[PDB]
Amino acid sequence: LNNYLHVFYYSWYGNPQFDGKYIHWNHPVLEHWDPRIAKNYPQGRHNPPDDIGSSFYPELGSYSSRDPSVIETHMRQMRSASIGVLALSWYPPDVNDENGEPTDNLVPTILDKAHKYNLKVTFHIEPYSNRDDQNMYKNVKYIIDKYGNHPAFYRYKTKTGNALPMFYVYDSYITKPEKWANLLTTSGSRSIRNSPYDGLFIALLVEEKHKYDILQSGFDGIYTYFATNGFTYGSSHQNWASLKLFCDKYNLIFIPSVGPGYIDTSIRPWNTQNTRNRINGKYYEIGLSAALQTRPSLISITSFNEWHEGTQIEKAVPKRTSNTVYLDYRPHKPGLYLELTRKWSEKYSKERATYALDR
Ligand SMILES: OC[C@H]1CNC[C@@H](O[C@H]2O[C@H](CO)[C@@H](O)[C@H](O)[C@H]2O)[C@@H]1O
Ligand SMILES: [Mg+2]
Repeated sequence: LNNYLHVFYYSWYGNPQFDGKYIHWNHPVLEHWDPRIAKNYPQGRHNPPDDIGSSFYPELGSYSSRDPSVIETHMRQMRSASIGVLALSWYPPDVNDENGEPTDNLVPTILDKAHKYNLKVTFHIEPYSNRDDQNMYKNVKYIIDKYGNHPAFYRYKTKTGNALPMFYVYDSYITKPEKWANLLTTSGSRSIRNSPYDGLFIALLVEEKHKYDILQSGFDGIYTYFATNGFTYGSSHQNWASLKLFCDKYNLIFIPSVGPGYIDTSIRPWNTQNTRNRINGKYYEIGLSAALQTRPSLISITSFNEWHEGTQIEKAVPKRTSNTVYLDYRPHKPGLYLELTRKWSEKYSKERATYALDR
């Protein structure tokens, strides 16, 4: 199991039988800012199980994230990909993404099932409304108190024998560096540094200039998230050498995010510019190759199951309806991306075993 390979995991899917209603599979078509443009594209909620908010179709169907057999299947697939860690998309209790329901209540179950398969769970902190240094303090404290003692709780284990929680902070750049500094510099007014609630906070870098904001904020690392090559400075693998150099100079953990492709036009039908064909696995292999070449401390995978954005490595199957041919992994198997991940994970694990100064 590669504990240096993390995958972004989503637990926001629901269906009538486990949740009382569809959740996320019935995603609305997101309106283009200009309504003159939006009126020429599809509108309304998708109607599962045959019409879902994805360009692909899952082997598990329009599944529920709180179905314990669904959680087991996922853990199996990640383990067989030899991914050691899932970075769980997280909103505070009673809070949710704008298209979903609360998910914190499911964390205990996900941890238990992760333990069953010797996987670890870290936290991908989403941009909840009014998120700032003060409530981040409370949420970090909450996460660590509530889940820190579970044996599947992820800690980056340094060779010195210390073990640090990790937090990926999505759209971290929305909050000012001076506000982050309160929480993440040693002498910040509400510093968690050197406290029992200390950890490794990874910031999202979009634009090159965010490098400098990230330093000022006191983050421990950077990740790039987006699966589309060319969409941002960070998501363009041609810039990963430079980010790596920068991170080395400033003692930051560089965590490139690699995806198998991208397509979100079932919910953002205006966003065809960012669509990337999977090329039967070659897009993913180029991404993985590009990441390995930088010799990174960790690699993140976008994503296990972000089905809306077509970045999932979860098993997908052919499906055709009266008006739709879903994308799929033909001519390969539903497990193609799991198998390609296992291949490159083993490469990474071997090569990473020769990075160390002590050899
Ligand atoms: O986890 C970080 C990031 C990944 N991309 C999707 C982001 O959520 C947003 O978009 C999805 C659809 O792709 C919506 O369902 C969510 O409501 C929205 O917040 C997510 O934050
Ligand atoms: Mg060091």
